[PDB]
Amino acid sequence: AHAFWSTQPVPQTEDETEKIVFAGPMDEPKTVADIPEEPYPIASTFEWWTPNMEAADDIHAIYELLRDNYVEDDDSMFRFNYSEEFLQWALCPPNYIPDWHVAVRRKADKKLLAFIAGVPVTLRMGTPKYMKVKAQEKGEGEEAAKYDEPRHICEINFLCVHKQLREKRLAPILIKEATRRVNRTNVWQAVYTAGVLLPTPYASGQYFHRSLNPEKLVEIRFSGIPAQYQKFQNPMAMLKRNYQLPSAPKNSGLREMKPSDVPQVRRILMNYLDSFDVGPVFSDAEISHYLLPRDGVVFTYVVENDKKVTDFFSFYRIPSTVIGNSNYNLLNAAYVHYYAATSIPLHQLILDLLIVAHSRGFDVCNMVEILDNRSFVEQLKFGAGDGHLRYYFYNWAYPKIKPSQVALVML
Ligand SMILES: CCCCCCCCCCCCCC(=O)SCCNC(=O)CCNC(=O)[C@H](O)C(C)(C)COP(=O)(O)OP(=O)(O)OC[C@H]1O[C@@H](n2cnc3c(N)ncnc32)[C@H](O)[C@@H]1OP(=O)(O)O
Ligand SMILES: CN1CCC(N(C)c2nc(N(C)CCC#N)c3ccccc3n2)CC1
Ligand SMILES: CN1CCC(N(C)c2nc(N(C)CCC#N)c3ccccc3n2)CC1
Ligand SMILES: [Mg+2]
Repeated sequence: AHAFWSTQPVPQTEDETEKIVFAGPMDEPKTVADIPEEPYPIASTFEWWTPNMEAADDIHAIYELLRDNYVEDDDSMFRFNYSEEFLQWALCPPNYIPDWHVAVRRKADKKLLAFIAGVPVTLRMGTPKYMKVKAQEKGEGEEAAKYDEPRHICEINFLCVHKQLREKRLAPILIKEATRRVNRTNVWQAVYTAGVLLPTPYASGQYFHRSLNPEKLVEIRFSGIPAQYQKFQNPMAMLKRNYQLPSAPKNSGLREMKPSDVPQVRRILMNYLDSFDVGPVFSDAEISHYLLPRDGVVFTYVVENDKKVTDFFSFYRIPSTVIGNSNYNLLNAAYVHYYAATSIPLHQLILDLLIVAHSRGFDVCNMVEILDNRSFVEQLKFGAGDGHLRYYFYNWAYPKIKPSQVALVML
C-alpha cells in the first residue's frame, strides 16, 4: 500500500503506534561517515538546486512554484499563496542550514519542478506525561526518561511537485535527498505536518475558523449561510451581525511587541509551553525571529500595564488565491501563532487578536486545536472545519498524544 513509506523509519500502523511506550529512535544508529557524500541519483534531464532564500530572486522562483502548485482544496477553489516575505521568514530562522532547502530543476531551461524545505528546531520530544506514569507503574522510569533532553532536529515544510510532474515518484526522491542532507549534518529526526493521512501520526487535530468578513467568505464560497439564518428576513445581515467585533482592542496596555520585550516574552512563553508534551524551545534570537512584528507576515502584541509585560499573542498571514470568482482574487487569512496569558483569561486575550486581525483587513482567523486553543472556541465563535492537521515524526517512536498536548505551531 505504501511503496515509499513502507521503506522508511516511521511507525507503519496505528496498531504498532499502540505498542509504543517510550520516545526514542526507530532506525539503526548511524554516523555522518555512513551517509553518502554524493547527492541521491536523479534522472539525467533533472538537477538538484539549492536556492539561496535570502536572495530575493531565488525566493521569487520558489514563491512562483508554490503559488501555482502548492496545497489546494479538492474543488480547486483556493490555493495557498505564501508571500515572498513569509517564505524568507519561515525558511531562514537563526542558524538555518542553507543545504536543507532542496529544489529540482529541469537542466535544459532550468524550469523549477519541485521543492522541499527543512529548518532547525529545538524540540522537547521525550516520553509524554501519561506514558511516564505508565513507566513508573512498571518500574521502567529510566528507559522512559532517556530522551527527555530537548533535541536539535529538522522541521520539514513546503514539499511541492509541479502539477505536470505529479504521480511520477518524484516526491520520494526529494524526501530521500532532503534526509541525506540533514543526516550529513548529524541530525536524525524530523517533525512534519500534513492534511493527508500517512504512516503514522503521533497526534491529529481539527482545524477551526473564525469568520471576520462573512459577506466575502460567503461570496467566495469559503463559507455558506447556515440554514438557521434562512428563518430571517435578511440572512446576510444577521450573519454579519453575529460575527461583528469591536473596532479597537479591549485590553488596556495592548501594544505591538518591540525588541526590548524579547526576554519577558521568552520567559512567559517558555513557562507556558513547558506544560505540553511536545513543544519547541526558543532562544532569545529565535523569539526575536519568530515573534517580532514583520510587515504582512507576522503580527505580535503584548499586554503591558505599569511597566510589566504580562501576556502576549501573535498571528501570521497566509493569503490564498481564489480561483475564478469575479469579485475577489484573494482570501486573507490570519493564523493563531504562539501566545501566553498570565493576567487575563485566554479568551480575553484572543478576542483582541480577532479585533486586530479584523481591523487589519483579514477575512478569517484559522487555527488547529493544539495548545489551549479549545479553551476559547465557543465564546469566540470559532467553528470546526473539515480539515485536520496530522503531526508526524521521522525516525522517532512516540506514543499517541492528544492535540492539546502539542505546542508546536507549524507554518
Ligand atoms: C532526518 C531528516 C528527515 C527529513 C525528511 C522527513 C520526511 C518529510 C516527509 C514530507 C513532509 C512534507 C510536509 C508537507 O509539506 S505537507 C504539504 C505537501 N504539499 C502539497 O500537498 C502540495 C500539492 N501536492 C503536491 O505537490 C504533490 O502531490 C506531493 C509533492 C505532495 C506528492 O507528489 P505526487 O503526488 O506527485 O506523488 P509522487 O508520485 O511523487 O509520490 C508518491 C508518494 O508520496 C507520498 N506523499 C504524498 N503526499 C505526501 C505528503 N504530503 N507528505 C509525505 N508524503 C507524501 C505518497 O503517500 C506516496 O508514497 P507511498 O504512499 O507510495 O509510500
Ligand atoms: C466546502 N468547502 C471546502 C473548501 C473551503 N476550505 C476551508 C479550504 N481552504 C483551503 N485553502 C487552500 C485556503 C484556506 C485558508 N486559509 C484548503 C486547502 C487544502 C485542503 C482543504 C482546504 N479547504 C471550505 C468550503
Ligand atoms: C504543512 N502545512 C500545509 C498547509 C497548512 N495550512 C496552512 C492549512 N491547511 C489546511 N488543511 C486542510 C491542511 C492542508 C495540508 N497539507 C487548512 C484548512 C482550512 C483553513 C486553513 C488551512 N491551512 C499548514 C502547514
Ligand atoms: Mg511525482
